[PDB]
Amino acid sequence: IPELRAGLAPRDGRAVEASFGQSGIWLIDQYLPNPAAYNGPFFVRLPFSADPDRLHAAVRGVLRRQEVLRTTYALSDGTLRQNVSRDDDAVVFEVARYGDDKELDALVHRVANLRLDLARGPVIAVTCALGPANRSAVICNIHHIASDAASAGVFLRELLDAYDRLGRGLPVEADPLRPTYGDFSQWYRELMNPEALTRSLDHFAARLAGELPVLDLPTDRPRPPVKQHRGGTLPLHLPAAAADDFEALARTEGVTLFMALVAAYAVFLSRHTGQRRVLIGSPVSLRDDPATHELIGYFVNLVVLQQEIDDRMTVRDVLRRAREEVSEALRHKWAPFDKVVERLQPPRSSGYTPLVQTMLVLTQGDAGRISHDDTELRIERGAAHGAKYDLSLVFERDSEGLHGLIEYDADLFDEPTVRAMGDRLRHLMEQFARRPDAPLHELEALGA
Ligand SMILES: [K+]
Ligand SMILES: [K+]
Ligand code: NA
Ligand code: NA
Ligand code: NA
Ligand code: NA
Ligand code: NA
Ligand code: NA
Ligand code: NA
Repeated sequence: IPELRAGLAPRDGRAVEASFGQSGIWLIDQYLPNPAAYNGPFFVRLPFSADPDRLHAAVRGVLRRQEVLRTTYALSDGTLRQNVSRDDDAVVFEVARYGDDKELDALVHRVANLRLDLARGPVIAVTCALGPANRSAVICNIHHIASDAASAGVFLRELLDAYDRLGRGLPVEADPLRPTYGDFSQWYRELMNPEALTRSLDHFAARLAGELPVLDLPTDRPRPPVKQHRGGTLPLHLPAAAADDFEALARTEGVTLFMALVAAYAVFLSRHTGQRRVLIGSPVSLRDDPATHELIGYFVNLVVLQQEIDDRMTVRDVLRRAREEVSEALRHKWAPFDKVVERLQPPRSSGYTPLVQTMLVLTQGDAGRISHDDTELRIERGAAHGAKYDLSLVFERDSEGLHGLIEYDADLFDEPTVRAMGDRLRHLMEQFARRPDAPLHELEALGA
């Protein structure tokens, strides 16, 4: 994997082709809601009362430092291009007030429900929310084509740095030595040369050959002819003790926390659906190179994980099988998801996604929190989304430990059905940590 370098893309004004990820997203763009919440609009509670004029000036400084925020998109001769403008004020901005969490969440909903224009911009919105004494919040929506979950922490770190510099009368300008998203886009095209691309597409095409299962969860409603894009969320409420034993389980069995979550979720899906084979999508970060860690952009590729489950496997068996599947997938993680779909030529339907109908995410680092000025600031996500998937399981591990959230499609589910699912999943995860040797058929269902 070659290092990413600044200037790989022409610095002479010519528009770089959109990245593989961006191309996939632009082709989907209707005026639909954000497809998921975990990578969508976000806010941060600040322990001071931000000055609005200086905060707006700080935002302009972030636009100057983050070229993807100044990028719009257009087809030119059959190629989707990244057109970069010099307008550092291309942001949907407002100053508003809140006196309690309800009023703050109302401001969050207004930002979160914006439908930003990829051809004309802006591709970012920021609200400076002024709260009760010494409290304020920054609310932000960066279009999916221009961001990923980690971009939220990158944005806030850059914003707060700029706010502080401006306060001190210091300049806030682009770092010419940092690579751009345009540089990354060209680097990725060079990495996916014809041989390398064919090799990774060949891998998934073999792994995922034949008649793939379509997730068959019990639902409260049949899938409707007209999808309404109405996403819900519900906390998993995984006890802190079990969450800690689950992390210990992963460590002692020699798998990553993500591998163990994949395994537990696959057993949950297999039980609920009745299906032996289950497919789980996961958005894998492409920020391997430290040169990408301070950039806003779409540095993710969706991979498909296939698991087979039966009730004579042990907890340990399914952890080890998750380890093998995840290990092999991550080796081939640069093969763009939409090209995998194209190779597999799935039978696609309106409403249900290609290849995968559910996802599992583990939120880490800049997607969940930052430190600024020796203060830990949590990145909080809005709850509105378009329910691209039937269900998404979004996990995060903080100091109190690991916690989870279920993003779900309200076209299919009433909330008490999702609460029941979440109860069964957390129960399974607690059993995993207690009985790693047990055959799955000995892990009794909740309420037996
Ligand atoms: K519709
Ligand atoms: K980062
Ligand atoms: Na916060
Ligand atoms: Na707002
Ligand atoms: Na609720
Ligand atoms: Na079923
Ligand atoms: Na990322
Ligand atoms: Na078997
Ligand atoms: Na893609």
